[PDB]
Parts: sequence; C-alpha cells; structure tokens
Amino acid sequence: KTVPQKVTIAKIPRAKKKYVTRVCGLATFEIDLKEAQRFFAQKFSCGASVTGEDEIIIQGDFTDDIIDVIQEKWPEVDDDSIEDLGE
Ligand SMILES: [Mg+2]
Ligand SMILES: [Mg+2]
Ligand SMILES: [Mg+2]
Ligand SMILES: [Mg+2]
Repeated sequence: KTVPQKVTIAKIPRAKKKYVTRVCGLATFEIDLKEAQRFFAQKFSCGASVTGEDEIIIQGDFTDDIIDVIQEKWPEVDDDSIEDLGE
C-alpha cells in the first residue's frame, strides 16, 4: 500500500576485499540487526555493517558458508526461507 513517509541515512564502507556479502531479511524473523552484526563480525573476524532497514553488509565473500552459519545461529530460519540470490 502506501509507503511510509520516512528518511533513513546509513554510512556504507568502501569494500576492501574482492567481494562483499549482503544479508537481507533477518529482521523479518525479528532478529536484531545489531546482534546479528556483532555475531558476524566476531564469527568471521571481518567487518560487518548495518546498512539498511533490513540489511547487513559483511566484508568478504561468505556465500559458500553463511547460510549454514545463519541457520546454526538462528535455527528459526528454516531451509525454505533463506537463499543465495546469485544461485
Ligand atoms: Mg559462492
Ligand atoms: Mg566452506
Ligand atoms: Mg543449513
Ligand atoms: Mg531466488
């Protein structure tokens, strides 16, 4: 319906690695993005930023393993509810 009248601002870091991994939709599971950002940063020892309403950016390509990491950390994310958009 009507899109909310609302302004958001976010700083987004320059990518220093060959890739960045963008994670969207954790908030639709009521996962707190600050908690998620902390987990990813500590888990991977790479930079992680909250960059959108429902969006986290991780420095590095973690697409081969991040689905299993997310599902282990937040097991409410069932197999039918998470996917790599590059595949
Ligand atoms: Mg991959
Ligand atoms: Mg692997
Ligand atoms: Mg899995
Ligand atoms: Mg798809």
